[PDB]
Amino acid sequence: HMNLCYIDGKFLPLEEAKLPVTDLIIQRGVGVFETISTHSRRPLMLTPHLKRLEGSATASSIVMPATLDEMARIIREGIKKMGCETMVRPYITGGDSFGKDHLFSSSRYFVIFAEIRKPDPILYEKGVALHPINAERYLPSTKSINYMLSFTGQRDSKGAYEILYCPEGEIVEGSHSTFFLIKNGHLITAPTSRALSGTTRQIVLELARRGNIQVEERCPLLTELPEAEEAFITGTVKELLPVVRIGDQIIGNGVPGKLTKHLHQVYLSSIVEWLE
Amino acid sequence: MNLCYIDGKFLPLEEAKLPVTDLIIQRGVGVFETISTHSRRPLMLTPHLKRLEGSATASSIVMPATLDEMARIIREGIKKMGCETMVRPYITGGDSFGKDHLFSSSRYFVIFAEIRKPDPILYEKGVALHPINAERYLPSTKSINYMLSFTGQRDSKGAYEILYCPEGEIVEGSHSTFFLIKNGHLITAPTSRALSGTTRQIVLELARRGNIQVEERCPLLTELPEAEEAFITGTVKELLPVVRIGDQIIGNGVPGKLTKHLHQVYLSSIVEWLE
Ligand SMILES: Cc1ncc(COP(=O)(O)O)c(/C=N/OCCC(=O)O)c1O
Ligand SMILES: Cc1ncc(COP(=O)(O)O)c(/C=N/OCCC(=O)O)c1O
Repeated sequence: HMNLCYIDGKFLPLEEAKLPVTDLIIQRGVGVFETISTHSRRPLMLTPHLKRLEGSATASSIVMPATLDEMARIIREGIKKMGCETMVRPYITGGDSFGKDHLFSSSRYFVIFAEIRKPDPILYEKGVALHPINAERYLPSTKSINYMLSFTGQRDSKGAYEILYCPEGEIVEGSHSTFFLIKNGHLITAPTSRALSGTTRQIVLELARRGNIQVEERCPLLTELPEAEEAFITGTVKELLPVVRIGDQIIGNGVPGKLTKHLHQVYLSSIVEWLE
Repeated sequence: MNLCYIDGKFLPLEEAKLPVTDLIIQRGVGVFETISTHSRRPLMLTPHLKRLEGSATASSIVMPATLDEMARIIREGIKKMGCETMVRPYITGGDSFGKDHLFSSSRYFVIFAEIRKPDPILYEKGVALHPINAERYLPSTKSINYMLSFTGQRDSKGAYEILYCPEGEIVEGSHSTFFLIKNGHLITAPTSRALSGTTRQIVLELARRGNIQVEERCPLLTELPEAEEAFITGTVKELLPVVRIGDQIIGNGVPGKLTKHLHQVYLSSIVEWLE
């Protein structure tokens, strides 16, 4: 498919869109972004995503270069020009300078629209492996562009789907995901003081309330995994994706569990409520 | 006026652009070095290009050019600039992370700017650092991620630079190696915890020649009351006295004799490492 980039008021072919090297997103990694996905060409949790983008910008001392309503209009228009199920990434850059006022005042912005690349049906059927590392994301409420550790943390990884941030053996979150453990039919997930306040996570907590599943907002430990029945990771593209192995440790029987499959079926049935 | 070498041409900096497909933009996958000139000659060029390769290799990035071609481009840009120059070669991840867990289509570019040395008055009176409870991830790699060097200054008094003090252990500055001076010894974080700076390496060599003991450990924020001096190093700032860290005044609160001594020896001895 011909992916798009919105930049300087125009929807360009992605492959032609360029950014000035003066921009401190290139020189110094000053940028924030979100990933927004479509179900039936409708963006899922667009407002909650645009609010998290602004909070990422504000937390990084970046003055918003457009209103949330303008970002929303561009996202909607580009989904329509794609004509397909879309992964949408709005990026807010630092721009050319950090002022004497300790603010990035000349921020740039662009929005990448790509055809959605959902996990293959077979990864929902068999589930995935995660590679644990002794590291965490600094300022976890802020989605910056720095995903260097999502990559370098692989390579001694054994074909793992994603890395899992396990600082001092405390499971916090995946490189692109909320992590859920299931122990004696309870959901266990890191509190928002340690993990990004995921849109999927918030929808999962609501489905747990509707289903009468207790949720403990604490960090599961790597040393608890032998006693777990199931595990899964969440995000707007991956939905609920079973996790059957973490490092060398198989999760219960090593195929997706009943409560993971149940919650994924409820998530898909219920999703219309959070589409815009 | 500033130049960027990109795609085989020296462009004015303000005209150079990079495709947004490049993972330096989307995912922070990039490494760089800062090289400075004394007398129109690059300082520690080969050691800098070796550290750039080491940063690339550590980030699973395949070099898009030989060190000899990078050296030739750096020299040519210095000649066009016609002033003392700060040179920054950038290695990007490019468009893809392959099946092979490697960035194989890396781009590169080289920014040439007039050197912006700290004003004489900052060496005379020395500077303040703002300590924060955090450090740089993968510290031996010089990645493009400096986001914490900016966000940390919001509540900073007008301190010159932030200082990474995770759990009260002093590691390094946002743009500098940190040195503490206690009972006439140099104390600086080991290279498992701080960038292997070219200025750091030159200072350790001057310390060996001067018979000054070096302890390669993290100094603690507690210990600053008993310290005599402190200073930060980098290829542009050279040796810059540090007279205050947060609420703690250092020794006499004015630049110390061993800091001024090492700065004079650094400037006298620099000719050895010019290329
Ligand atoms: C560090 C981190 N944690 C958690 C999440 C999950 O947050 P939501 O998606 O639930 O809002 C993300 C999102 N990545 O976005 C990638 C989406 C995906 O690829 O599945 C993330 O980057
Ligand atoms: C985070 C950090 N630590 C330490 C260093 C010190 O390394 P060298 O420079 O001695 O190789 C630097 C380099 N910037 O150098 C910037 C030039 C300056 O402003 O001093 C750096 O960015």
